[PDB]
Amino acid sequence: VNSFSGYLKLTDNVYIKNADIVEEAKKVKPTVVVNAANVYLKHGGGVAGALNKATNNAMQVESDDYIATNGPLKVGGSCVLSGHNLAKHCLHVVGPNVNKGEDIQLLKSAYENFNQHEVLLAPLLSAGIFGADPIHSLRVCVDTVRTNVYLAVFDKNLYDKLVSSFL
Ligand SMILES: O=C(Nc1ccc(C(=O)N[C@@H]2c3cccc(O)c3C[C@@H]2C(=O)O)cc1)NC1CC1
Repeated sequence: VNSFSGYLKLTDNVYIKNADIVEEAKKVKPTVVVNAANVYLKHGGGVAGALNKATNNAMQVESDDYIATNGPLKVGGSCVLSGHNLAKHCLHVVGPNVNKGEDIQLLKSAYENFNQHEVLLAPLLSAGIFGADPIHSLRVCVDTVRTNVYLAVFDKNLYDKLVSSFL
């Protein structure tokens, strides 16, 4: 049993809710919150901008030190950093950004990072300002992630359509 409340069971291991990932993280304090990161860990907008703002920019400060030491991530890759006031850890995962012309096939590799964690609070990878189809992202999630994932969806109208179109 875990403390994720009001989620909708989609499969054995994937659950979904119309909710602000910032609020879910603050309420649940999950072991892992997933950030929709880019390879430079520049948390300017979308989920990343919102999570970083909620940490009062501490996420960005930590991220800048990480990049200065290690260099950029790979598209499809990830790193584990602090969850600050949101979670124990933040798993920064880089889905392909279609608005930058990146290969959508890398979306499955991006979701494979979730399998290294037994339970996660997460956004749909490559959705929103990343420019991929959220219905496609949900399908790849369900077909790739085997650990227990709680997906928070900011947009109410998108949530309604993700539920009604899910196979
Ligand atoms: O600012 C915040 N939260 C905050 C939460 C999510 C987002 C965000 O970018 N959502 C995206 C969106 C929007 C529309 C369609 C989409 O496919 C997507 C994908 C993605 C998502 O839903 O995962 C931005 C901000 N909270 C402060 C306290 C009030």
